[PDB]
Amino acid sequence: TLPVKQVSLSRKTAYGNDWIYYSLEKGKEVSVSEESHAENTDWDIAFNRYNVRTNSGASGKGKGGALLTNIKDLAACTTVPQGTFTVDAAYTITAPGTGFPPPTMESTANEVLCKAITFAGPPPTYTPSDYVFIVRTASGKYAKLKAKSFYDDEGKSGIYSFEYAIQPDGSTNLN
Repeated sequence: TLPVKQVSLSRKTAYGNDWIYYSLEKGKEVSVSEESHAENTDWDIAFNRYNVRTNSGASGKGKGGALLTNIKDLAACTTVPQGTFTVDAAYTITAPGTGFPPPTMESTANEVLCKAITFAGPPPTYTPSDYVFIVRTASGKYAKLKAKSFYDDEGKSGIYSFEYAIQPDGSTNLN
């Protein structure tokens, strides 16, 4: 069976285009300039608050994308289900600065993975999806991924946690 990696991002992001770039293939945060991200295949997924990009569509030149499954157990996801992968397109994010309602800006992100964590409040509550997502990497490999938490170890919000397994052989076999 493929190994399952637990990931907690290294920091909370600012609002605006402060993205943490991650290689699912290599299992690490990667240095990727915001200026050049859309011409850079060193990243598979990227996080700004609980917004998520793939290396696809409006976000990048890769073969990336995402698919929501109706499977809840990562272990029970053994293959990529039938369905069209969603690629990245224009997405509204919180922008830097004072004011309520908060200032926003047009960015790019993935409609499927942006729902991997949902907010309700008060009190401020960040809820990971029960579901497995398929993530397609910049090279087009298939991974199975779940959101875990938006809370640090004190229970304060800002840190995106997830778990995934990646099939390095390029197949849709995710056992």
